Order: sequence, then C-alpha cells, then structure tokens
Amino acid sequence: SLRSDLINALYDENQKYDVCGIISAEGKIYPLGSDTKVLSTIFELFSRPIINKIAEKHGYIVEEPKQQNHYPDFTLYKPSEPNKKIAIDIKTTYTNKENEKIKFTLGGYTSFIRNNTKNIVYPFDQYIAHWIIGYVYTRVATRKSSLKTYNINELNEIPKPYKGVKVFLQDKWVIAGDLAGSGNTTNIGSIHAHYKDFVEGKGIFDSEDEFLDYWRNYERTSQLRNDKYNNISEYRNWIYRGRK
Amino acid sequence: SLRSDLINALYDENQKYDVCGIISAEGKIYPLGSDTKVLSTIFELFSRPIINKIAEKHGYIVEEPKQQNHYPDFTLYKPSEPNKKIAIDIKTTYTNKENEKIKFTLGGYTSFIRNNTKNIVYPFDQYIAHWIIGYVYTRVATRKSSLKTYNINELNEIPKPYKGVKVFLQDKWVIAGDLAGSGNTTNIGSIHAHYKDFVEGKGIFDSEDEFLDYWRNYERTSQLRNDKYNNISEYRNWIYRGRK
DNA sequence: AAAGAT
DNA sequence: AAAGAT
DNA sequence: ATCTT
DNA sequence: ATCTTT
Ligand SMILES: [Lu+3]
Ligand SMILES: [Lu+3]
Ligand SMILES: [Lu+3]
Ligand SMILES: [Lu+3]
Ligand code: NA
Ligand code: NA
Ligand code: NA
Ligand code: NA
Repeated sequence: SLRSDLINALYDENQKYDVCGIISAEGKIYPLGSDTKVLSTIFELFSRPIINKIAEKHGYIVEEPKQQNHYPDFTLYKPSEPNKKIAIDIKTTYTNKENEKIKFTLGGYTSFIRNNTKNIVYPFDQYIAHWIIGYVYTRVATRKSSLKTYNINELNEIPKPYKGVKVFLQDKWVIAGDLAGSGNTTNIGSIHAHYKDFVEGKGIFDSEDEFLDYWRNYERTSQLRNDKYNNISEYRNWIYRGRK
Repeated sequence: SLRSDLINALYDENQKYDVCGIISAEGKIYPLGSDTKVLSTIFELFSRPIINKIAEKHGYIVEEPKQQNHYPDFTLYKPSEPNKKIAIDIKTTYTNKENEKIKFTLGGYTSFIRNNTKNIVYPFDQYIAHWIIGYVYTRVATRKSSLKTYNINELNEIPKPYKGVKVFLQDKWVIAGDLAGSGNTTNIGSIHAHYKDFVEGKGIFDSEDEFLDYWRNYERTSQLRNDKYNNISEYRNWIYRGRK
C-alpha cells in the first residue's frame, strides 16, 4: 500500500543519506547546528521528495499548505476520492542517549479538531487518516569544526549534529497521550515512551473516536481539568457518569 | 569596530551566496521550502560562520545556548571582560513585494527583561549590548515548490525559495515598537516600517531605558493594558501619573 | 490590533 | 506536570 | 513547532 | 520564532 511503501522509503532514505549542511548555488556549504529548530526543519525538507515520489507511484496528488498557519505538512489524495484525503505531519524530538523515552507535540487541540475549517488546508471532515512521520535523533555537542564553511570536496569532513536518527510512521490517534504537549500553545502530547512503542502503536486510546472526544473536551489549565478530567482514567470516569 | 566589520561581512556574504539546498555527506541535495520556518533556520546557520570569523578577528569568544529556549543565539565576550557581553539574535520576516513595510517579533517581554536569569545563557545584567541581525526575504510565489532531489552538478537548477534577501544589524531597543509582536507567546513587536528605517535606526523610543521600562511594564492583554497603557504616548502619560 | 494559531 | 519559554 | 525544570 | 487573523 501507499503507507507500507512510504515507511519503507523513509526508513531506507534515512539509512542511506546523512544530511550535513546547507549548500549555496555557488557551492559553499554551511554546517548544521544540533538543536531541534534546525533538525525538525531539515527532517521535513528531507522527507518531502520521498513523500512525493511514493504518492506519485500510487496516483496520489500532494499539496502543501499555501499559508504558514495550516495543518498538515502534506495532504495526499486521489482525484477520485476527494473525501478520503490523508494528512501527514512531520514531527521531531531528541534524546541525549539512545533508547531513552521520548514525546512529541502533536499539534493544537483547539483548531481543526473543534472546528472543521480552522487552520487546516481542507475541511477536517475530508480526511480519513492523519499520519505522523516521527523523527528521533540523539543530540551531539557542537565541535569547533561546525563554525567554519566547507567546499564540496570536503562533504564527508563536515561534522553532523546528530547520532542515530530513527523514523516511524504511525496514526496520530494511536500515539496520542492524555497530557498536553505544550501549555500556552495548547498542543496534544504524544505518549511518553520508547521508540518501539510508537512503531508498534502502544498508545493509550482505544479508538480514534476516543482520542477525538478526549481532546475535543480537554480543558486548557489544571485549574479547569481538576473538576473535569486530567488523564485517561479520569476521562473514562467522566464518560461513565454521563459526561459530568 | 566589531559591529562595523560584522555588518560589512554580513552584507558581503549575503550578496555573494544564495543558499539553495540541504546537502548530505553522500552528495544528494534536498531543496528548500519558501516559508519563514525554513528560512529563519537557514539564515541563522548562514550567519554563524561569519559571526565566528569576525568575533575571532576582534578577540571575542562565541557561545551558543545549550538549552534550546534560551536567548540569545550568539553570546560574544572577551575573556578578560566577562561582564561586558554582547548578545546577537537573528530575526527573519518576509515581504510580498519589494519595499512594503515589515515588522519582526523581537523575543519575549516577560522573560530575562523581567527576571535577570530566566531563559538566558548568562544573566541579563552581564550583557552591555543586544543586536538584531534582521533578514527580510521577498517570498517567491512558487508555493508549488520543488519536489525532487539533485546532485552536485545540478546546483544551478535548484529553485531558490526567495526573490531577494536583505540584511541589517541594529540594536534591539532602537527598532523596538510599542505593540506586542505576538499574543499567547508575549513577544516585543518591532516597528512597522520600511527596511531603510531599520538600517537607519528610526525608532520610537527615546532611549534604551525607555524601551526596557516600557516592555517591563506592558500588560499581557487589552483589558489589563486599558488601565495602564497600550502605546508609547499612554506609557509617557503613565510615567507622568507616578507609574500608576 | 489583539489574540491565538503554526 | 504544568505552565510558560524559544 | 518544540522545549524546559 | 513568526505568522494570520480580529
Ligand atoms: Lu511541518
Ligand atoms: Lu535563533
Ligand atoms: Lu536560535
Ligand atoms: Lu532567536
Ligand atoms: Na542517515
Ligand atoms: Na494551538
Ligand atoms: Na545571496
Ligand atoms: Na515569551
């Protein structure tokens, strides 16, 4: 399928290619820094041509948002199935050592998920799947050799700001957690877990509907979540009692 | 001076080189997107070797943050005078057409300006200068960006995600405005003006004392602000009333 | 402009 | 974690 | 768009 | 870090 080929292609591109700098038209190379502002951006750009190649092979069109305030990174659809669009967002986080627990911020809980046309490229009800492409890297300290420019003959000498990048493709609902990933920007938190649990989809929600209902009714502050629900056990109790 | 050499060197590097891609150790190149998320990252990496070069010509150590949500991007200081540090932060915005007005977000008003050690690499009182390197790019209307990869001999084929770019170096206070640059993330708004106003330093504040005190005592919302001040004239009136 | 999206 | 930093 | 104690 | 929308 689209999905299985996508993951295989991402997995393979990650294994074979190590991003190492920004190149100019004139050939001068600027090294990367070792923070997530840099790498998230690099990992998205890395993923774009792979996503397009595989979508194209399976007859899907690809659209990126036209404005910067819109989910998702990529909308995939067949002309024949305009109400089965697939949303793909690329998310990145890091570890300080391999096999530590990780978490992602999975986007707002107050935009498209509570209002079908808010901050989203197409109406939310035209997507039948929402996939996360998750990148995890081990952070590496900045050496002095990062502070210089390089030439193309030097490509393999450029120090890389990461070790052991790993990638996964999983449904948003499946890796979603029950605690906010950010406060003042109201983001859904993923599970906090090892990489494999993301791959295998060892999440907390039982269905995509539960995921949606949890995040559609999650209050913004502890203050408010104290008398309603703060986590999944509490939400199940709130549901049991009649949503009160 | 350090300042004058750095601005010359930034003007020159910007004239000479046009970043166009992410390159891998193995020689494959991934194209850039044309939004500010991509470009602000790229412009910061682009400025990094130049900053280090010029700082080294003047005897200044450069440090970047270890923590990822600490200001500033670059900390300069001679080791003999550690209490005379210089903060350099890189900011990016876009225009549609050349020589419309632009504005930047210039960082938090509720962090280190109100608490000497919060979200800052060194305590705020050890810095004697706060410089903004501003990048303004003209957005290139190909929002059907390029969705293939290139080899080192096709560098010339790689679409660039800007129509032009200009750069300035100015003190933060000088270009600071009186209106928040963002809401939930509580940023200082720059002036809303043409690029030459930023280069020429045509601001609104009478002094860096005025700028600091203004942003130190600015309230977070309209309702709160409406009893205090919403702009620089009301701030001056607030000053006349006894800071009340 | 102010507030809340990415 | 929550809340508020970049 | 993600990070921080 | 910055955008777009009230
Ligand atoms: Lu994205
Ligand atoms: Lu920066
Ligand atoms: Lu930075
Ligand atoms: Lu910055
Ligand atoms: Na790799
Ligand atoms: Na949000
Ligand atoms: Na250039
Ligand atoms: Na802030």
